[PDB]
Amino acid sequence: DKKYSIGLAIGTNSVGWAVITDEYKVPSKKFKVLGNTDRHSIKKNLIGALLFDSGETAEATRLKRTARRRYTRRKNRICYLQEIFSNEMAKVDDSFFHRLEESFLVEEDKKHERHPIFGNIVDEVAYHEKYPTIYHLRKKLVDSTDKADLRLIYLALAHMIKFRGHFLIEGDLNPDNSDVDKLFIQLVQTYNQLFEENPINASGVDAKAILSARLSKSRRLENLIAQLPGEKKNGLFGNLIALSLGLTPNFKSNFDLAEDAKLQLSKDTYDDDLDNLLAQIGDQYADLFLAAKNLSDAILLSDILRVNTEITKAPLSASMIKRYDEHHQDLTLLKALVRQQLPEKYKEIFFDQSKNGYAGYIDGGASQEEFYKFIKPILEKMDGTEELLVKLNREDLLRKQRTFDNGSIPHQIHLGELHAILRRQEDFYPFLKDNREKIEKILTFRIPYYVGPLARGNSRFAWMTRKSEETITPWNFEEVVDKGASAQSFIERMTNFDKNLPNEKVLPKHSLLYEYFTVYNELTKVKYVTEGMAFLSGEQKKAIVDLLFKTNRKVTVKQLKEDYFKKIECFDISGVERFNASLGTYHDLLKIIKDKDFLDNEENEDILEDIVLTLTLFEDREMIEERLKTYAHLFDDKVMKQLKRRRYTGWGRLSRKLINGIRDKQSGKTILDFLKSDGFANRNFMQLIHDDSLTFKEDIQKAQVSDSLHEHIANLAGSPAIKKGILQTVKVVDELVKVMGRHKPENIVIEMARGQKNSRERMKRIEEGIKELGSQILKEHPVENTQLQNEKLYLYYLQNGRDMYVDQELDINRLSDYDVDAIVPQSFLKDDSIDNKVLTRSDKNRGKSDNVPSEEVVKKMKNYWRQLLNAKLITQRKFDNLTKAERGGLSELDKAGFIKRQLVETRQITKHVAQILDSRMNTKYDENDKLIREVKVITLKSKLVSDFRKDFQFYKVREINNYHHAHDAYLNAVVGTALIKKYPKLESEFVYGDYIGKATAKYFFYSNIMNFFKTEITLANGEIRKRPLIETNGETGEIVWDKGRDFATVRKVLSMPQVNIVKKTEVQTGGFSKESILPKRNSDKLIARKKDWDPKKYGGFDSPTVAYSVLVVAKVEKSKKLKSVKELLGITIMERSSFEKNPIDFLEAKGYKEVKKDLIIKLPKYSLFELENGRKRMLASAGELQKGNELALPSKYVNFLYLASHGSGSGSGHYLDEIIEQISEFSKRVILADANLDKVLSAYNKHRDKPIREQAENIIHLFTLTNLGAPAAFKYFDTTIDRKRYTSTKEVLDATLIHQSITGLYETRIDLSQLG
RNA sequence: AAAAGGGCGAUCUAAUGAAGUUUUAGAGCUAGAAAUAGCAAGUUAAAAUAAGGCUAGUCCGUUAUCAACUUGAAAAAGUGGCACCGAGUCGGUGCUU
DNA sequence: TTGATTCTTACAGCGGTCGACCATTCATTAGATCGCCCTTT
DNA sequence: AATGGTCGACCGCTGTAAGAATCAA
Repeated sequence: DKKYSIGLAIGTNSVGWAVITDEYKVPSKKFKVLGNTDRHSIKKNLIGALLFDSGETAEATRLKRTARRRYTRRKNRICYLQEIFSNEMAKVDDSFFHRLEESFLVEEDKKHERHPIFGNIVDEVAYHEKYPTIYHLRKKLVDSTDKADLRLIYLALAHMIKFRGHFLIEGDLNPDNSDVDKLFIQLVQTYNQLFEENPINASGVDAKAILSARLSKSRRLENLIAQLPGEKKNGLFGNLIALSLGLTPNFKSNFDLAEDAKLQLSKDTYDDDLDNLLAQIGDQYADLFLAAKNLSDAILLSDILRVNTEITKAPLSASMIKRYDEHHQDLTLLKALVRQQLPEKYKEIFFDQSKNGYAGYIDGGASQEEFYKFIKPILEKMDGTEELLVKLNREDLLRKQRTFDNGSIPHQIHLGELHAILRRQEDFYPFLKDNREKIEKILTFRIPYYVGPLARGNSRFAWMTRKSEETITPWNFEEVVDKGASAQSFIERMTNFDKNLPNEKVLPKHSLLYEYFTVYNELTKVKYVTEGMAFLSGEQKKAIVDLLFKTNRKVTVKQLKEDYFKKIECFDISGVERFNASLGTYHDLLKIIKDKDFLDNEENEDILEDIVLTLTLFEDREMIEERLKTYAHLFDDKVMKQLKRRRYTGWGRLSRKLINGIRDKQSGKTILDFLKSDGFANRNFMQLIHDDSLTFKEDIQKAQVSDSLHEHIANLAGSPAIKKGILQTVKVVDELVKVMGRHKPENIVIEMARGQKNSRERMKRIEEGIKELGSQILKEHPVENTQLQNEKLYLYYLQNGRDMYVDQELDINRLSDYDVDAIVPQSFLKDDSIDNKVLTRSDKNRGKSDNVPSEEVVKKMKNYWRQLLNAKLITQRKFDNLTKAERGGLSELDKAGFIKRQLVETRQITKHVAQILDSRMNTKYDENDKLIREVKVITLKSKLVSDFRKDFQFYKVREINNYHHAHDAYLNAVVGTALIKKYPKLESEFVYGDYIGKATAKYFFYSNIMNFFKTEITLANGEIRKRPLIETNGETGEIVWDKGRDFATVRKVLSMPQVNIVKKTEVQTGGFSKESILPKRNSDKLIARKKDWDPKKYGGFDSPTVAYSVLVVAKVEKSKKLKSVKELLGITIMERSSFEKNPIDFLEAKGYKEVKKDLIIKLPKYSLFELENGRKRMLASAGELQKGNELALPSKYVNFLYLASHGSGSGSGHYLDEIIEQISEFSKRVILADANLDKVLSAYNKHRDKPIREQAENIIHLFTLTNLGAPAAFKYFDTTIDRKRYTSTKEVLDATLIHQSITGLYETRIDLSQLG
């Protein structure tokens, strides 16, 4: 028995745990070791860290589900088309679909003829010669009227249905609107027709290039408006161009309107909104919008269809045929130019599949960018290729028909081509003329997002309510699926429930009841003190609501005191400084319906609540129209349209029963009525909730009947990695309490922690910002990926190559002389993100180190900052922090706040994990039903321990080992315990419990909190070493800190060579193998793609994921003699379920015999094996091992490396040699690799002339060979050394397998040598 | 003090588009016994896209969870003595069952 | 002497380490939750 | 990106069977 505390450091991949006593010492105990070896007890130091792989998210699984459902629904649409064409195709070919389905099978396995389309070689070659691509057949079936073969018609319709197109456009993209210049001219003409006085016209503009550019839509709008001098952005023509581009302009100032008239062509309500505009402006303007609409139809198709739609009714097919013909002609010309000028490279461009070129781009499957980059120098070093470079610069040299650009193809063009083919070929076939709507619906149908999967109770993701338990088809969807109820289930499935009434839903934030509740709760507290004479009469509040809250939207206090406190009651008040509780939806519905008596009717309030809930639920217009038809008879048709135009979003916090349905028995009144009137004492909502006399609190506690630990962890808001770390943390705490014999700690001080993907995201952001900024910086200075990791160059390309503190330009390759400056002082806020860093020539450009850059900088750079913000190059937070100088800058309050943020946590995830720890530890209540808090759950911040290390020479290098996690946990425990002992008045900011305005006081208090740990003070007179050696607590005889003994204990603890580093063994869960489908080969490693497909004939997968390995000792045959061998086999995820419940069967199926079913051992990943000489290996897979030994470098060398990497140490030179010797000894002891060690030694002896700083910085990197885990690569002065992978597991078969507990204190060893 | 409005971030769900890959179809010509050499043409299409599963749906199948043993049916639970000297991954020495 | 036997001993087959090479992507739409940093009212 | 599957080349091990004795009868 003792009084101990626990220290925890929570991370996304690690959980450090440590145990301290009242003397800040770490106890050591002997633990029993089970198994077969003679070791029955091992001593350990009760401090360590649990390592674990990061927890991944469900985003990948969701993507897989969506892809699988998309594929299956496409296959089902094809099957619907086949079911339609079956009976008619039987009269033409009985084996047509049979040959189409068997196209994948080889002729050896093909039951019918090879050619699927027809069944003969002659007509097959004839069709492929006459129609080379399928777009030829598309255009032939669209344009020509001759009766074609039913097989070709089915092929065209199937290619249209299989790849329909994006449903991002609502309505009908009219193909007749194809040219941008003609439609822009028509828009200018109809604009001039409207106003003859000031006709805005410009013939020198070219809309086809300005409006159809690759820039941002707003940038194209700006470029077009800049070309016309008479027009402006706020003008009506600017809004017309915005509508043509789809920027959702507003026509308030253009038509002298008093309301907002926002029109968006992509939205569904547009027409209605348009009509509303046509109800306020003259109808003669309507044609203008029509023209604008036409422009919006031609500005998109300009990229989709490149041919005149009047030439043929298949514009996309014609564009594809033009692609094919241009490809053919350019390929012929290129072959001629190669055979005429440089034939020596012909075999390299038209015959090699490995290298790039026409043979690698077609047959080798190379990229189009690689193709262009490979041909660019060849076209530059030629004569008759000066014109082909014009097409290669626009990425249109040798274009295929199925490229990525085809993503921009909407389903409307394919629907039009299908309708054309159907109308042409229906005059010959009866079923085609009779079943046109069927195929049109097959290609048009799209399951709504608010319906989900079409399941009958076998899908945990589905929510659709069926009107009839029948098979759902694209034709009877609206009759089998209740779309309204499905959408309501979709929305209510994801909304929150009332925190006080868990079995009740929450009304929307725009509910009239919620607004009444807020107004009444806000109005209950009012001074209203006249001369001489807070009563808050219920009738008076009702009169105020009827006269002010129901007449004006925002009730301001100056108008309040003059309307009721002066006019109603004659007088000549300080409750609330506006009220922040307006009846906004009340006035909205009033302006919509123009009937105050209907709103003030108590009987009609239920209908109003249902209307508001319906407006909040659905977003689609058809849903709200179907759900508002029940109230159609109540209002006028115009009022009905205006109410269907209104749309609300957002949800409140309280249920409907908590606002008005609840009523105390003894009080005999509802809670809303209590807020309206409560006698002389007008109580509040919180007063009504937490009152010992109110029956409310008891019923609220009774309604909360209920769960598990994992369920509570999953409900927490945060990344899954943090939640996994938290779960491992509570497991570690449970096991630690178990080690202490079910004794609870006195304190638990817990502290949490705050790439090609990042490079790609940075490249995307820079490209988008420069495109919307219209700068040529990406063209002048070519930027490549993975180079933006450098902060200087990243900030250069983010600031368009110019300073943000002055108007000068920045020079490439001079960035080392330029400096990065923090927008807020690093002394105040310790933020090193891009939202706080600015690349400038000199720091003196900033106004002062005290505060934000002065307003003299803002008044000059605000325009540039706004241009950067509008280009999405800087966050709005950075704009605010830069321009804060105009708003007074930083005062003394926000400085104290920034200083306190660095010490106090104020993080909700930390609060929740502290609540979890407190609810798990403190579970006893006393006589007065008060919680007995035995364990203080202290929440500490990383900055505190980091400053402690930096101030007291307790440096730690992360690259050395994993001990730093345990050490940080120990330091957190020590610092938290000492802080609570020194300053108990601060327990409200650390210990989890119920617990200019002296701004400089708080600023200075939170600045030197830890100065009582120091051993000296620096007064203006000098360095006075008169610091109390025994720091104690005021009015408490307890000693808090001892400078003579406690530091020694901390140094000894950090110098301990035994730390419990444990790697969590986990079964690999995920995909079956690599997703790539490799071609066929003569190897058993190819996994079959289908049960009826052969890998050597069709290819398949290559690298399966090994999980749940099995050590087995059995006899195998090899004159077919049986030899008894022991080996571990790697089960794959695909065959994991089959291996379960069938050990002997699955093992004999692979070739094993006489398998000892009782000796089969299950081994996950990272399983620990001690071999010899203290070497430990972790089973990485079936045939790979990982370093499992931790190097314990002495703290002297750690501090030396830290001080020499920074340079201020000037430490001993031979320390480098001593560290090299220790690394070499550790390597020779546990690292089986010796060639890498010899290479390291040679490189070190070669680079001895380098300074001590660089030598230490590279010795830090050298520790990779001695780190725990998978071997990796490392560089020592540009001398990279490859990893040495342990490609065998034969030694592990006789090793000592160690099953370690969560903390590693309870071990079980098994000698595997006694199994063969 | 509070609301509101933005702006970034962590997640979760549903509906879609385009590519990618694989097998097959798209007859390759000439010379030559052959090995192979010389030419021509190449852009497209079908089918699959986790093996598959029963619960038979136009459903589900890559998230979370996992040291050992003993139970339970799963979840989950239970199972391992304490001080003192030291410290290279923990070793001893005392007590106590 | 002669087949069999008994080593026996040098030559082809086996199943271990170095050294690369590779690893399914882009893009929309519609919602719902929590969490933090700001300004504005 | 990471770290494990996979193929190619190499390569020491190894066990194996074809001489080389080696008895015995």
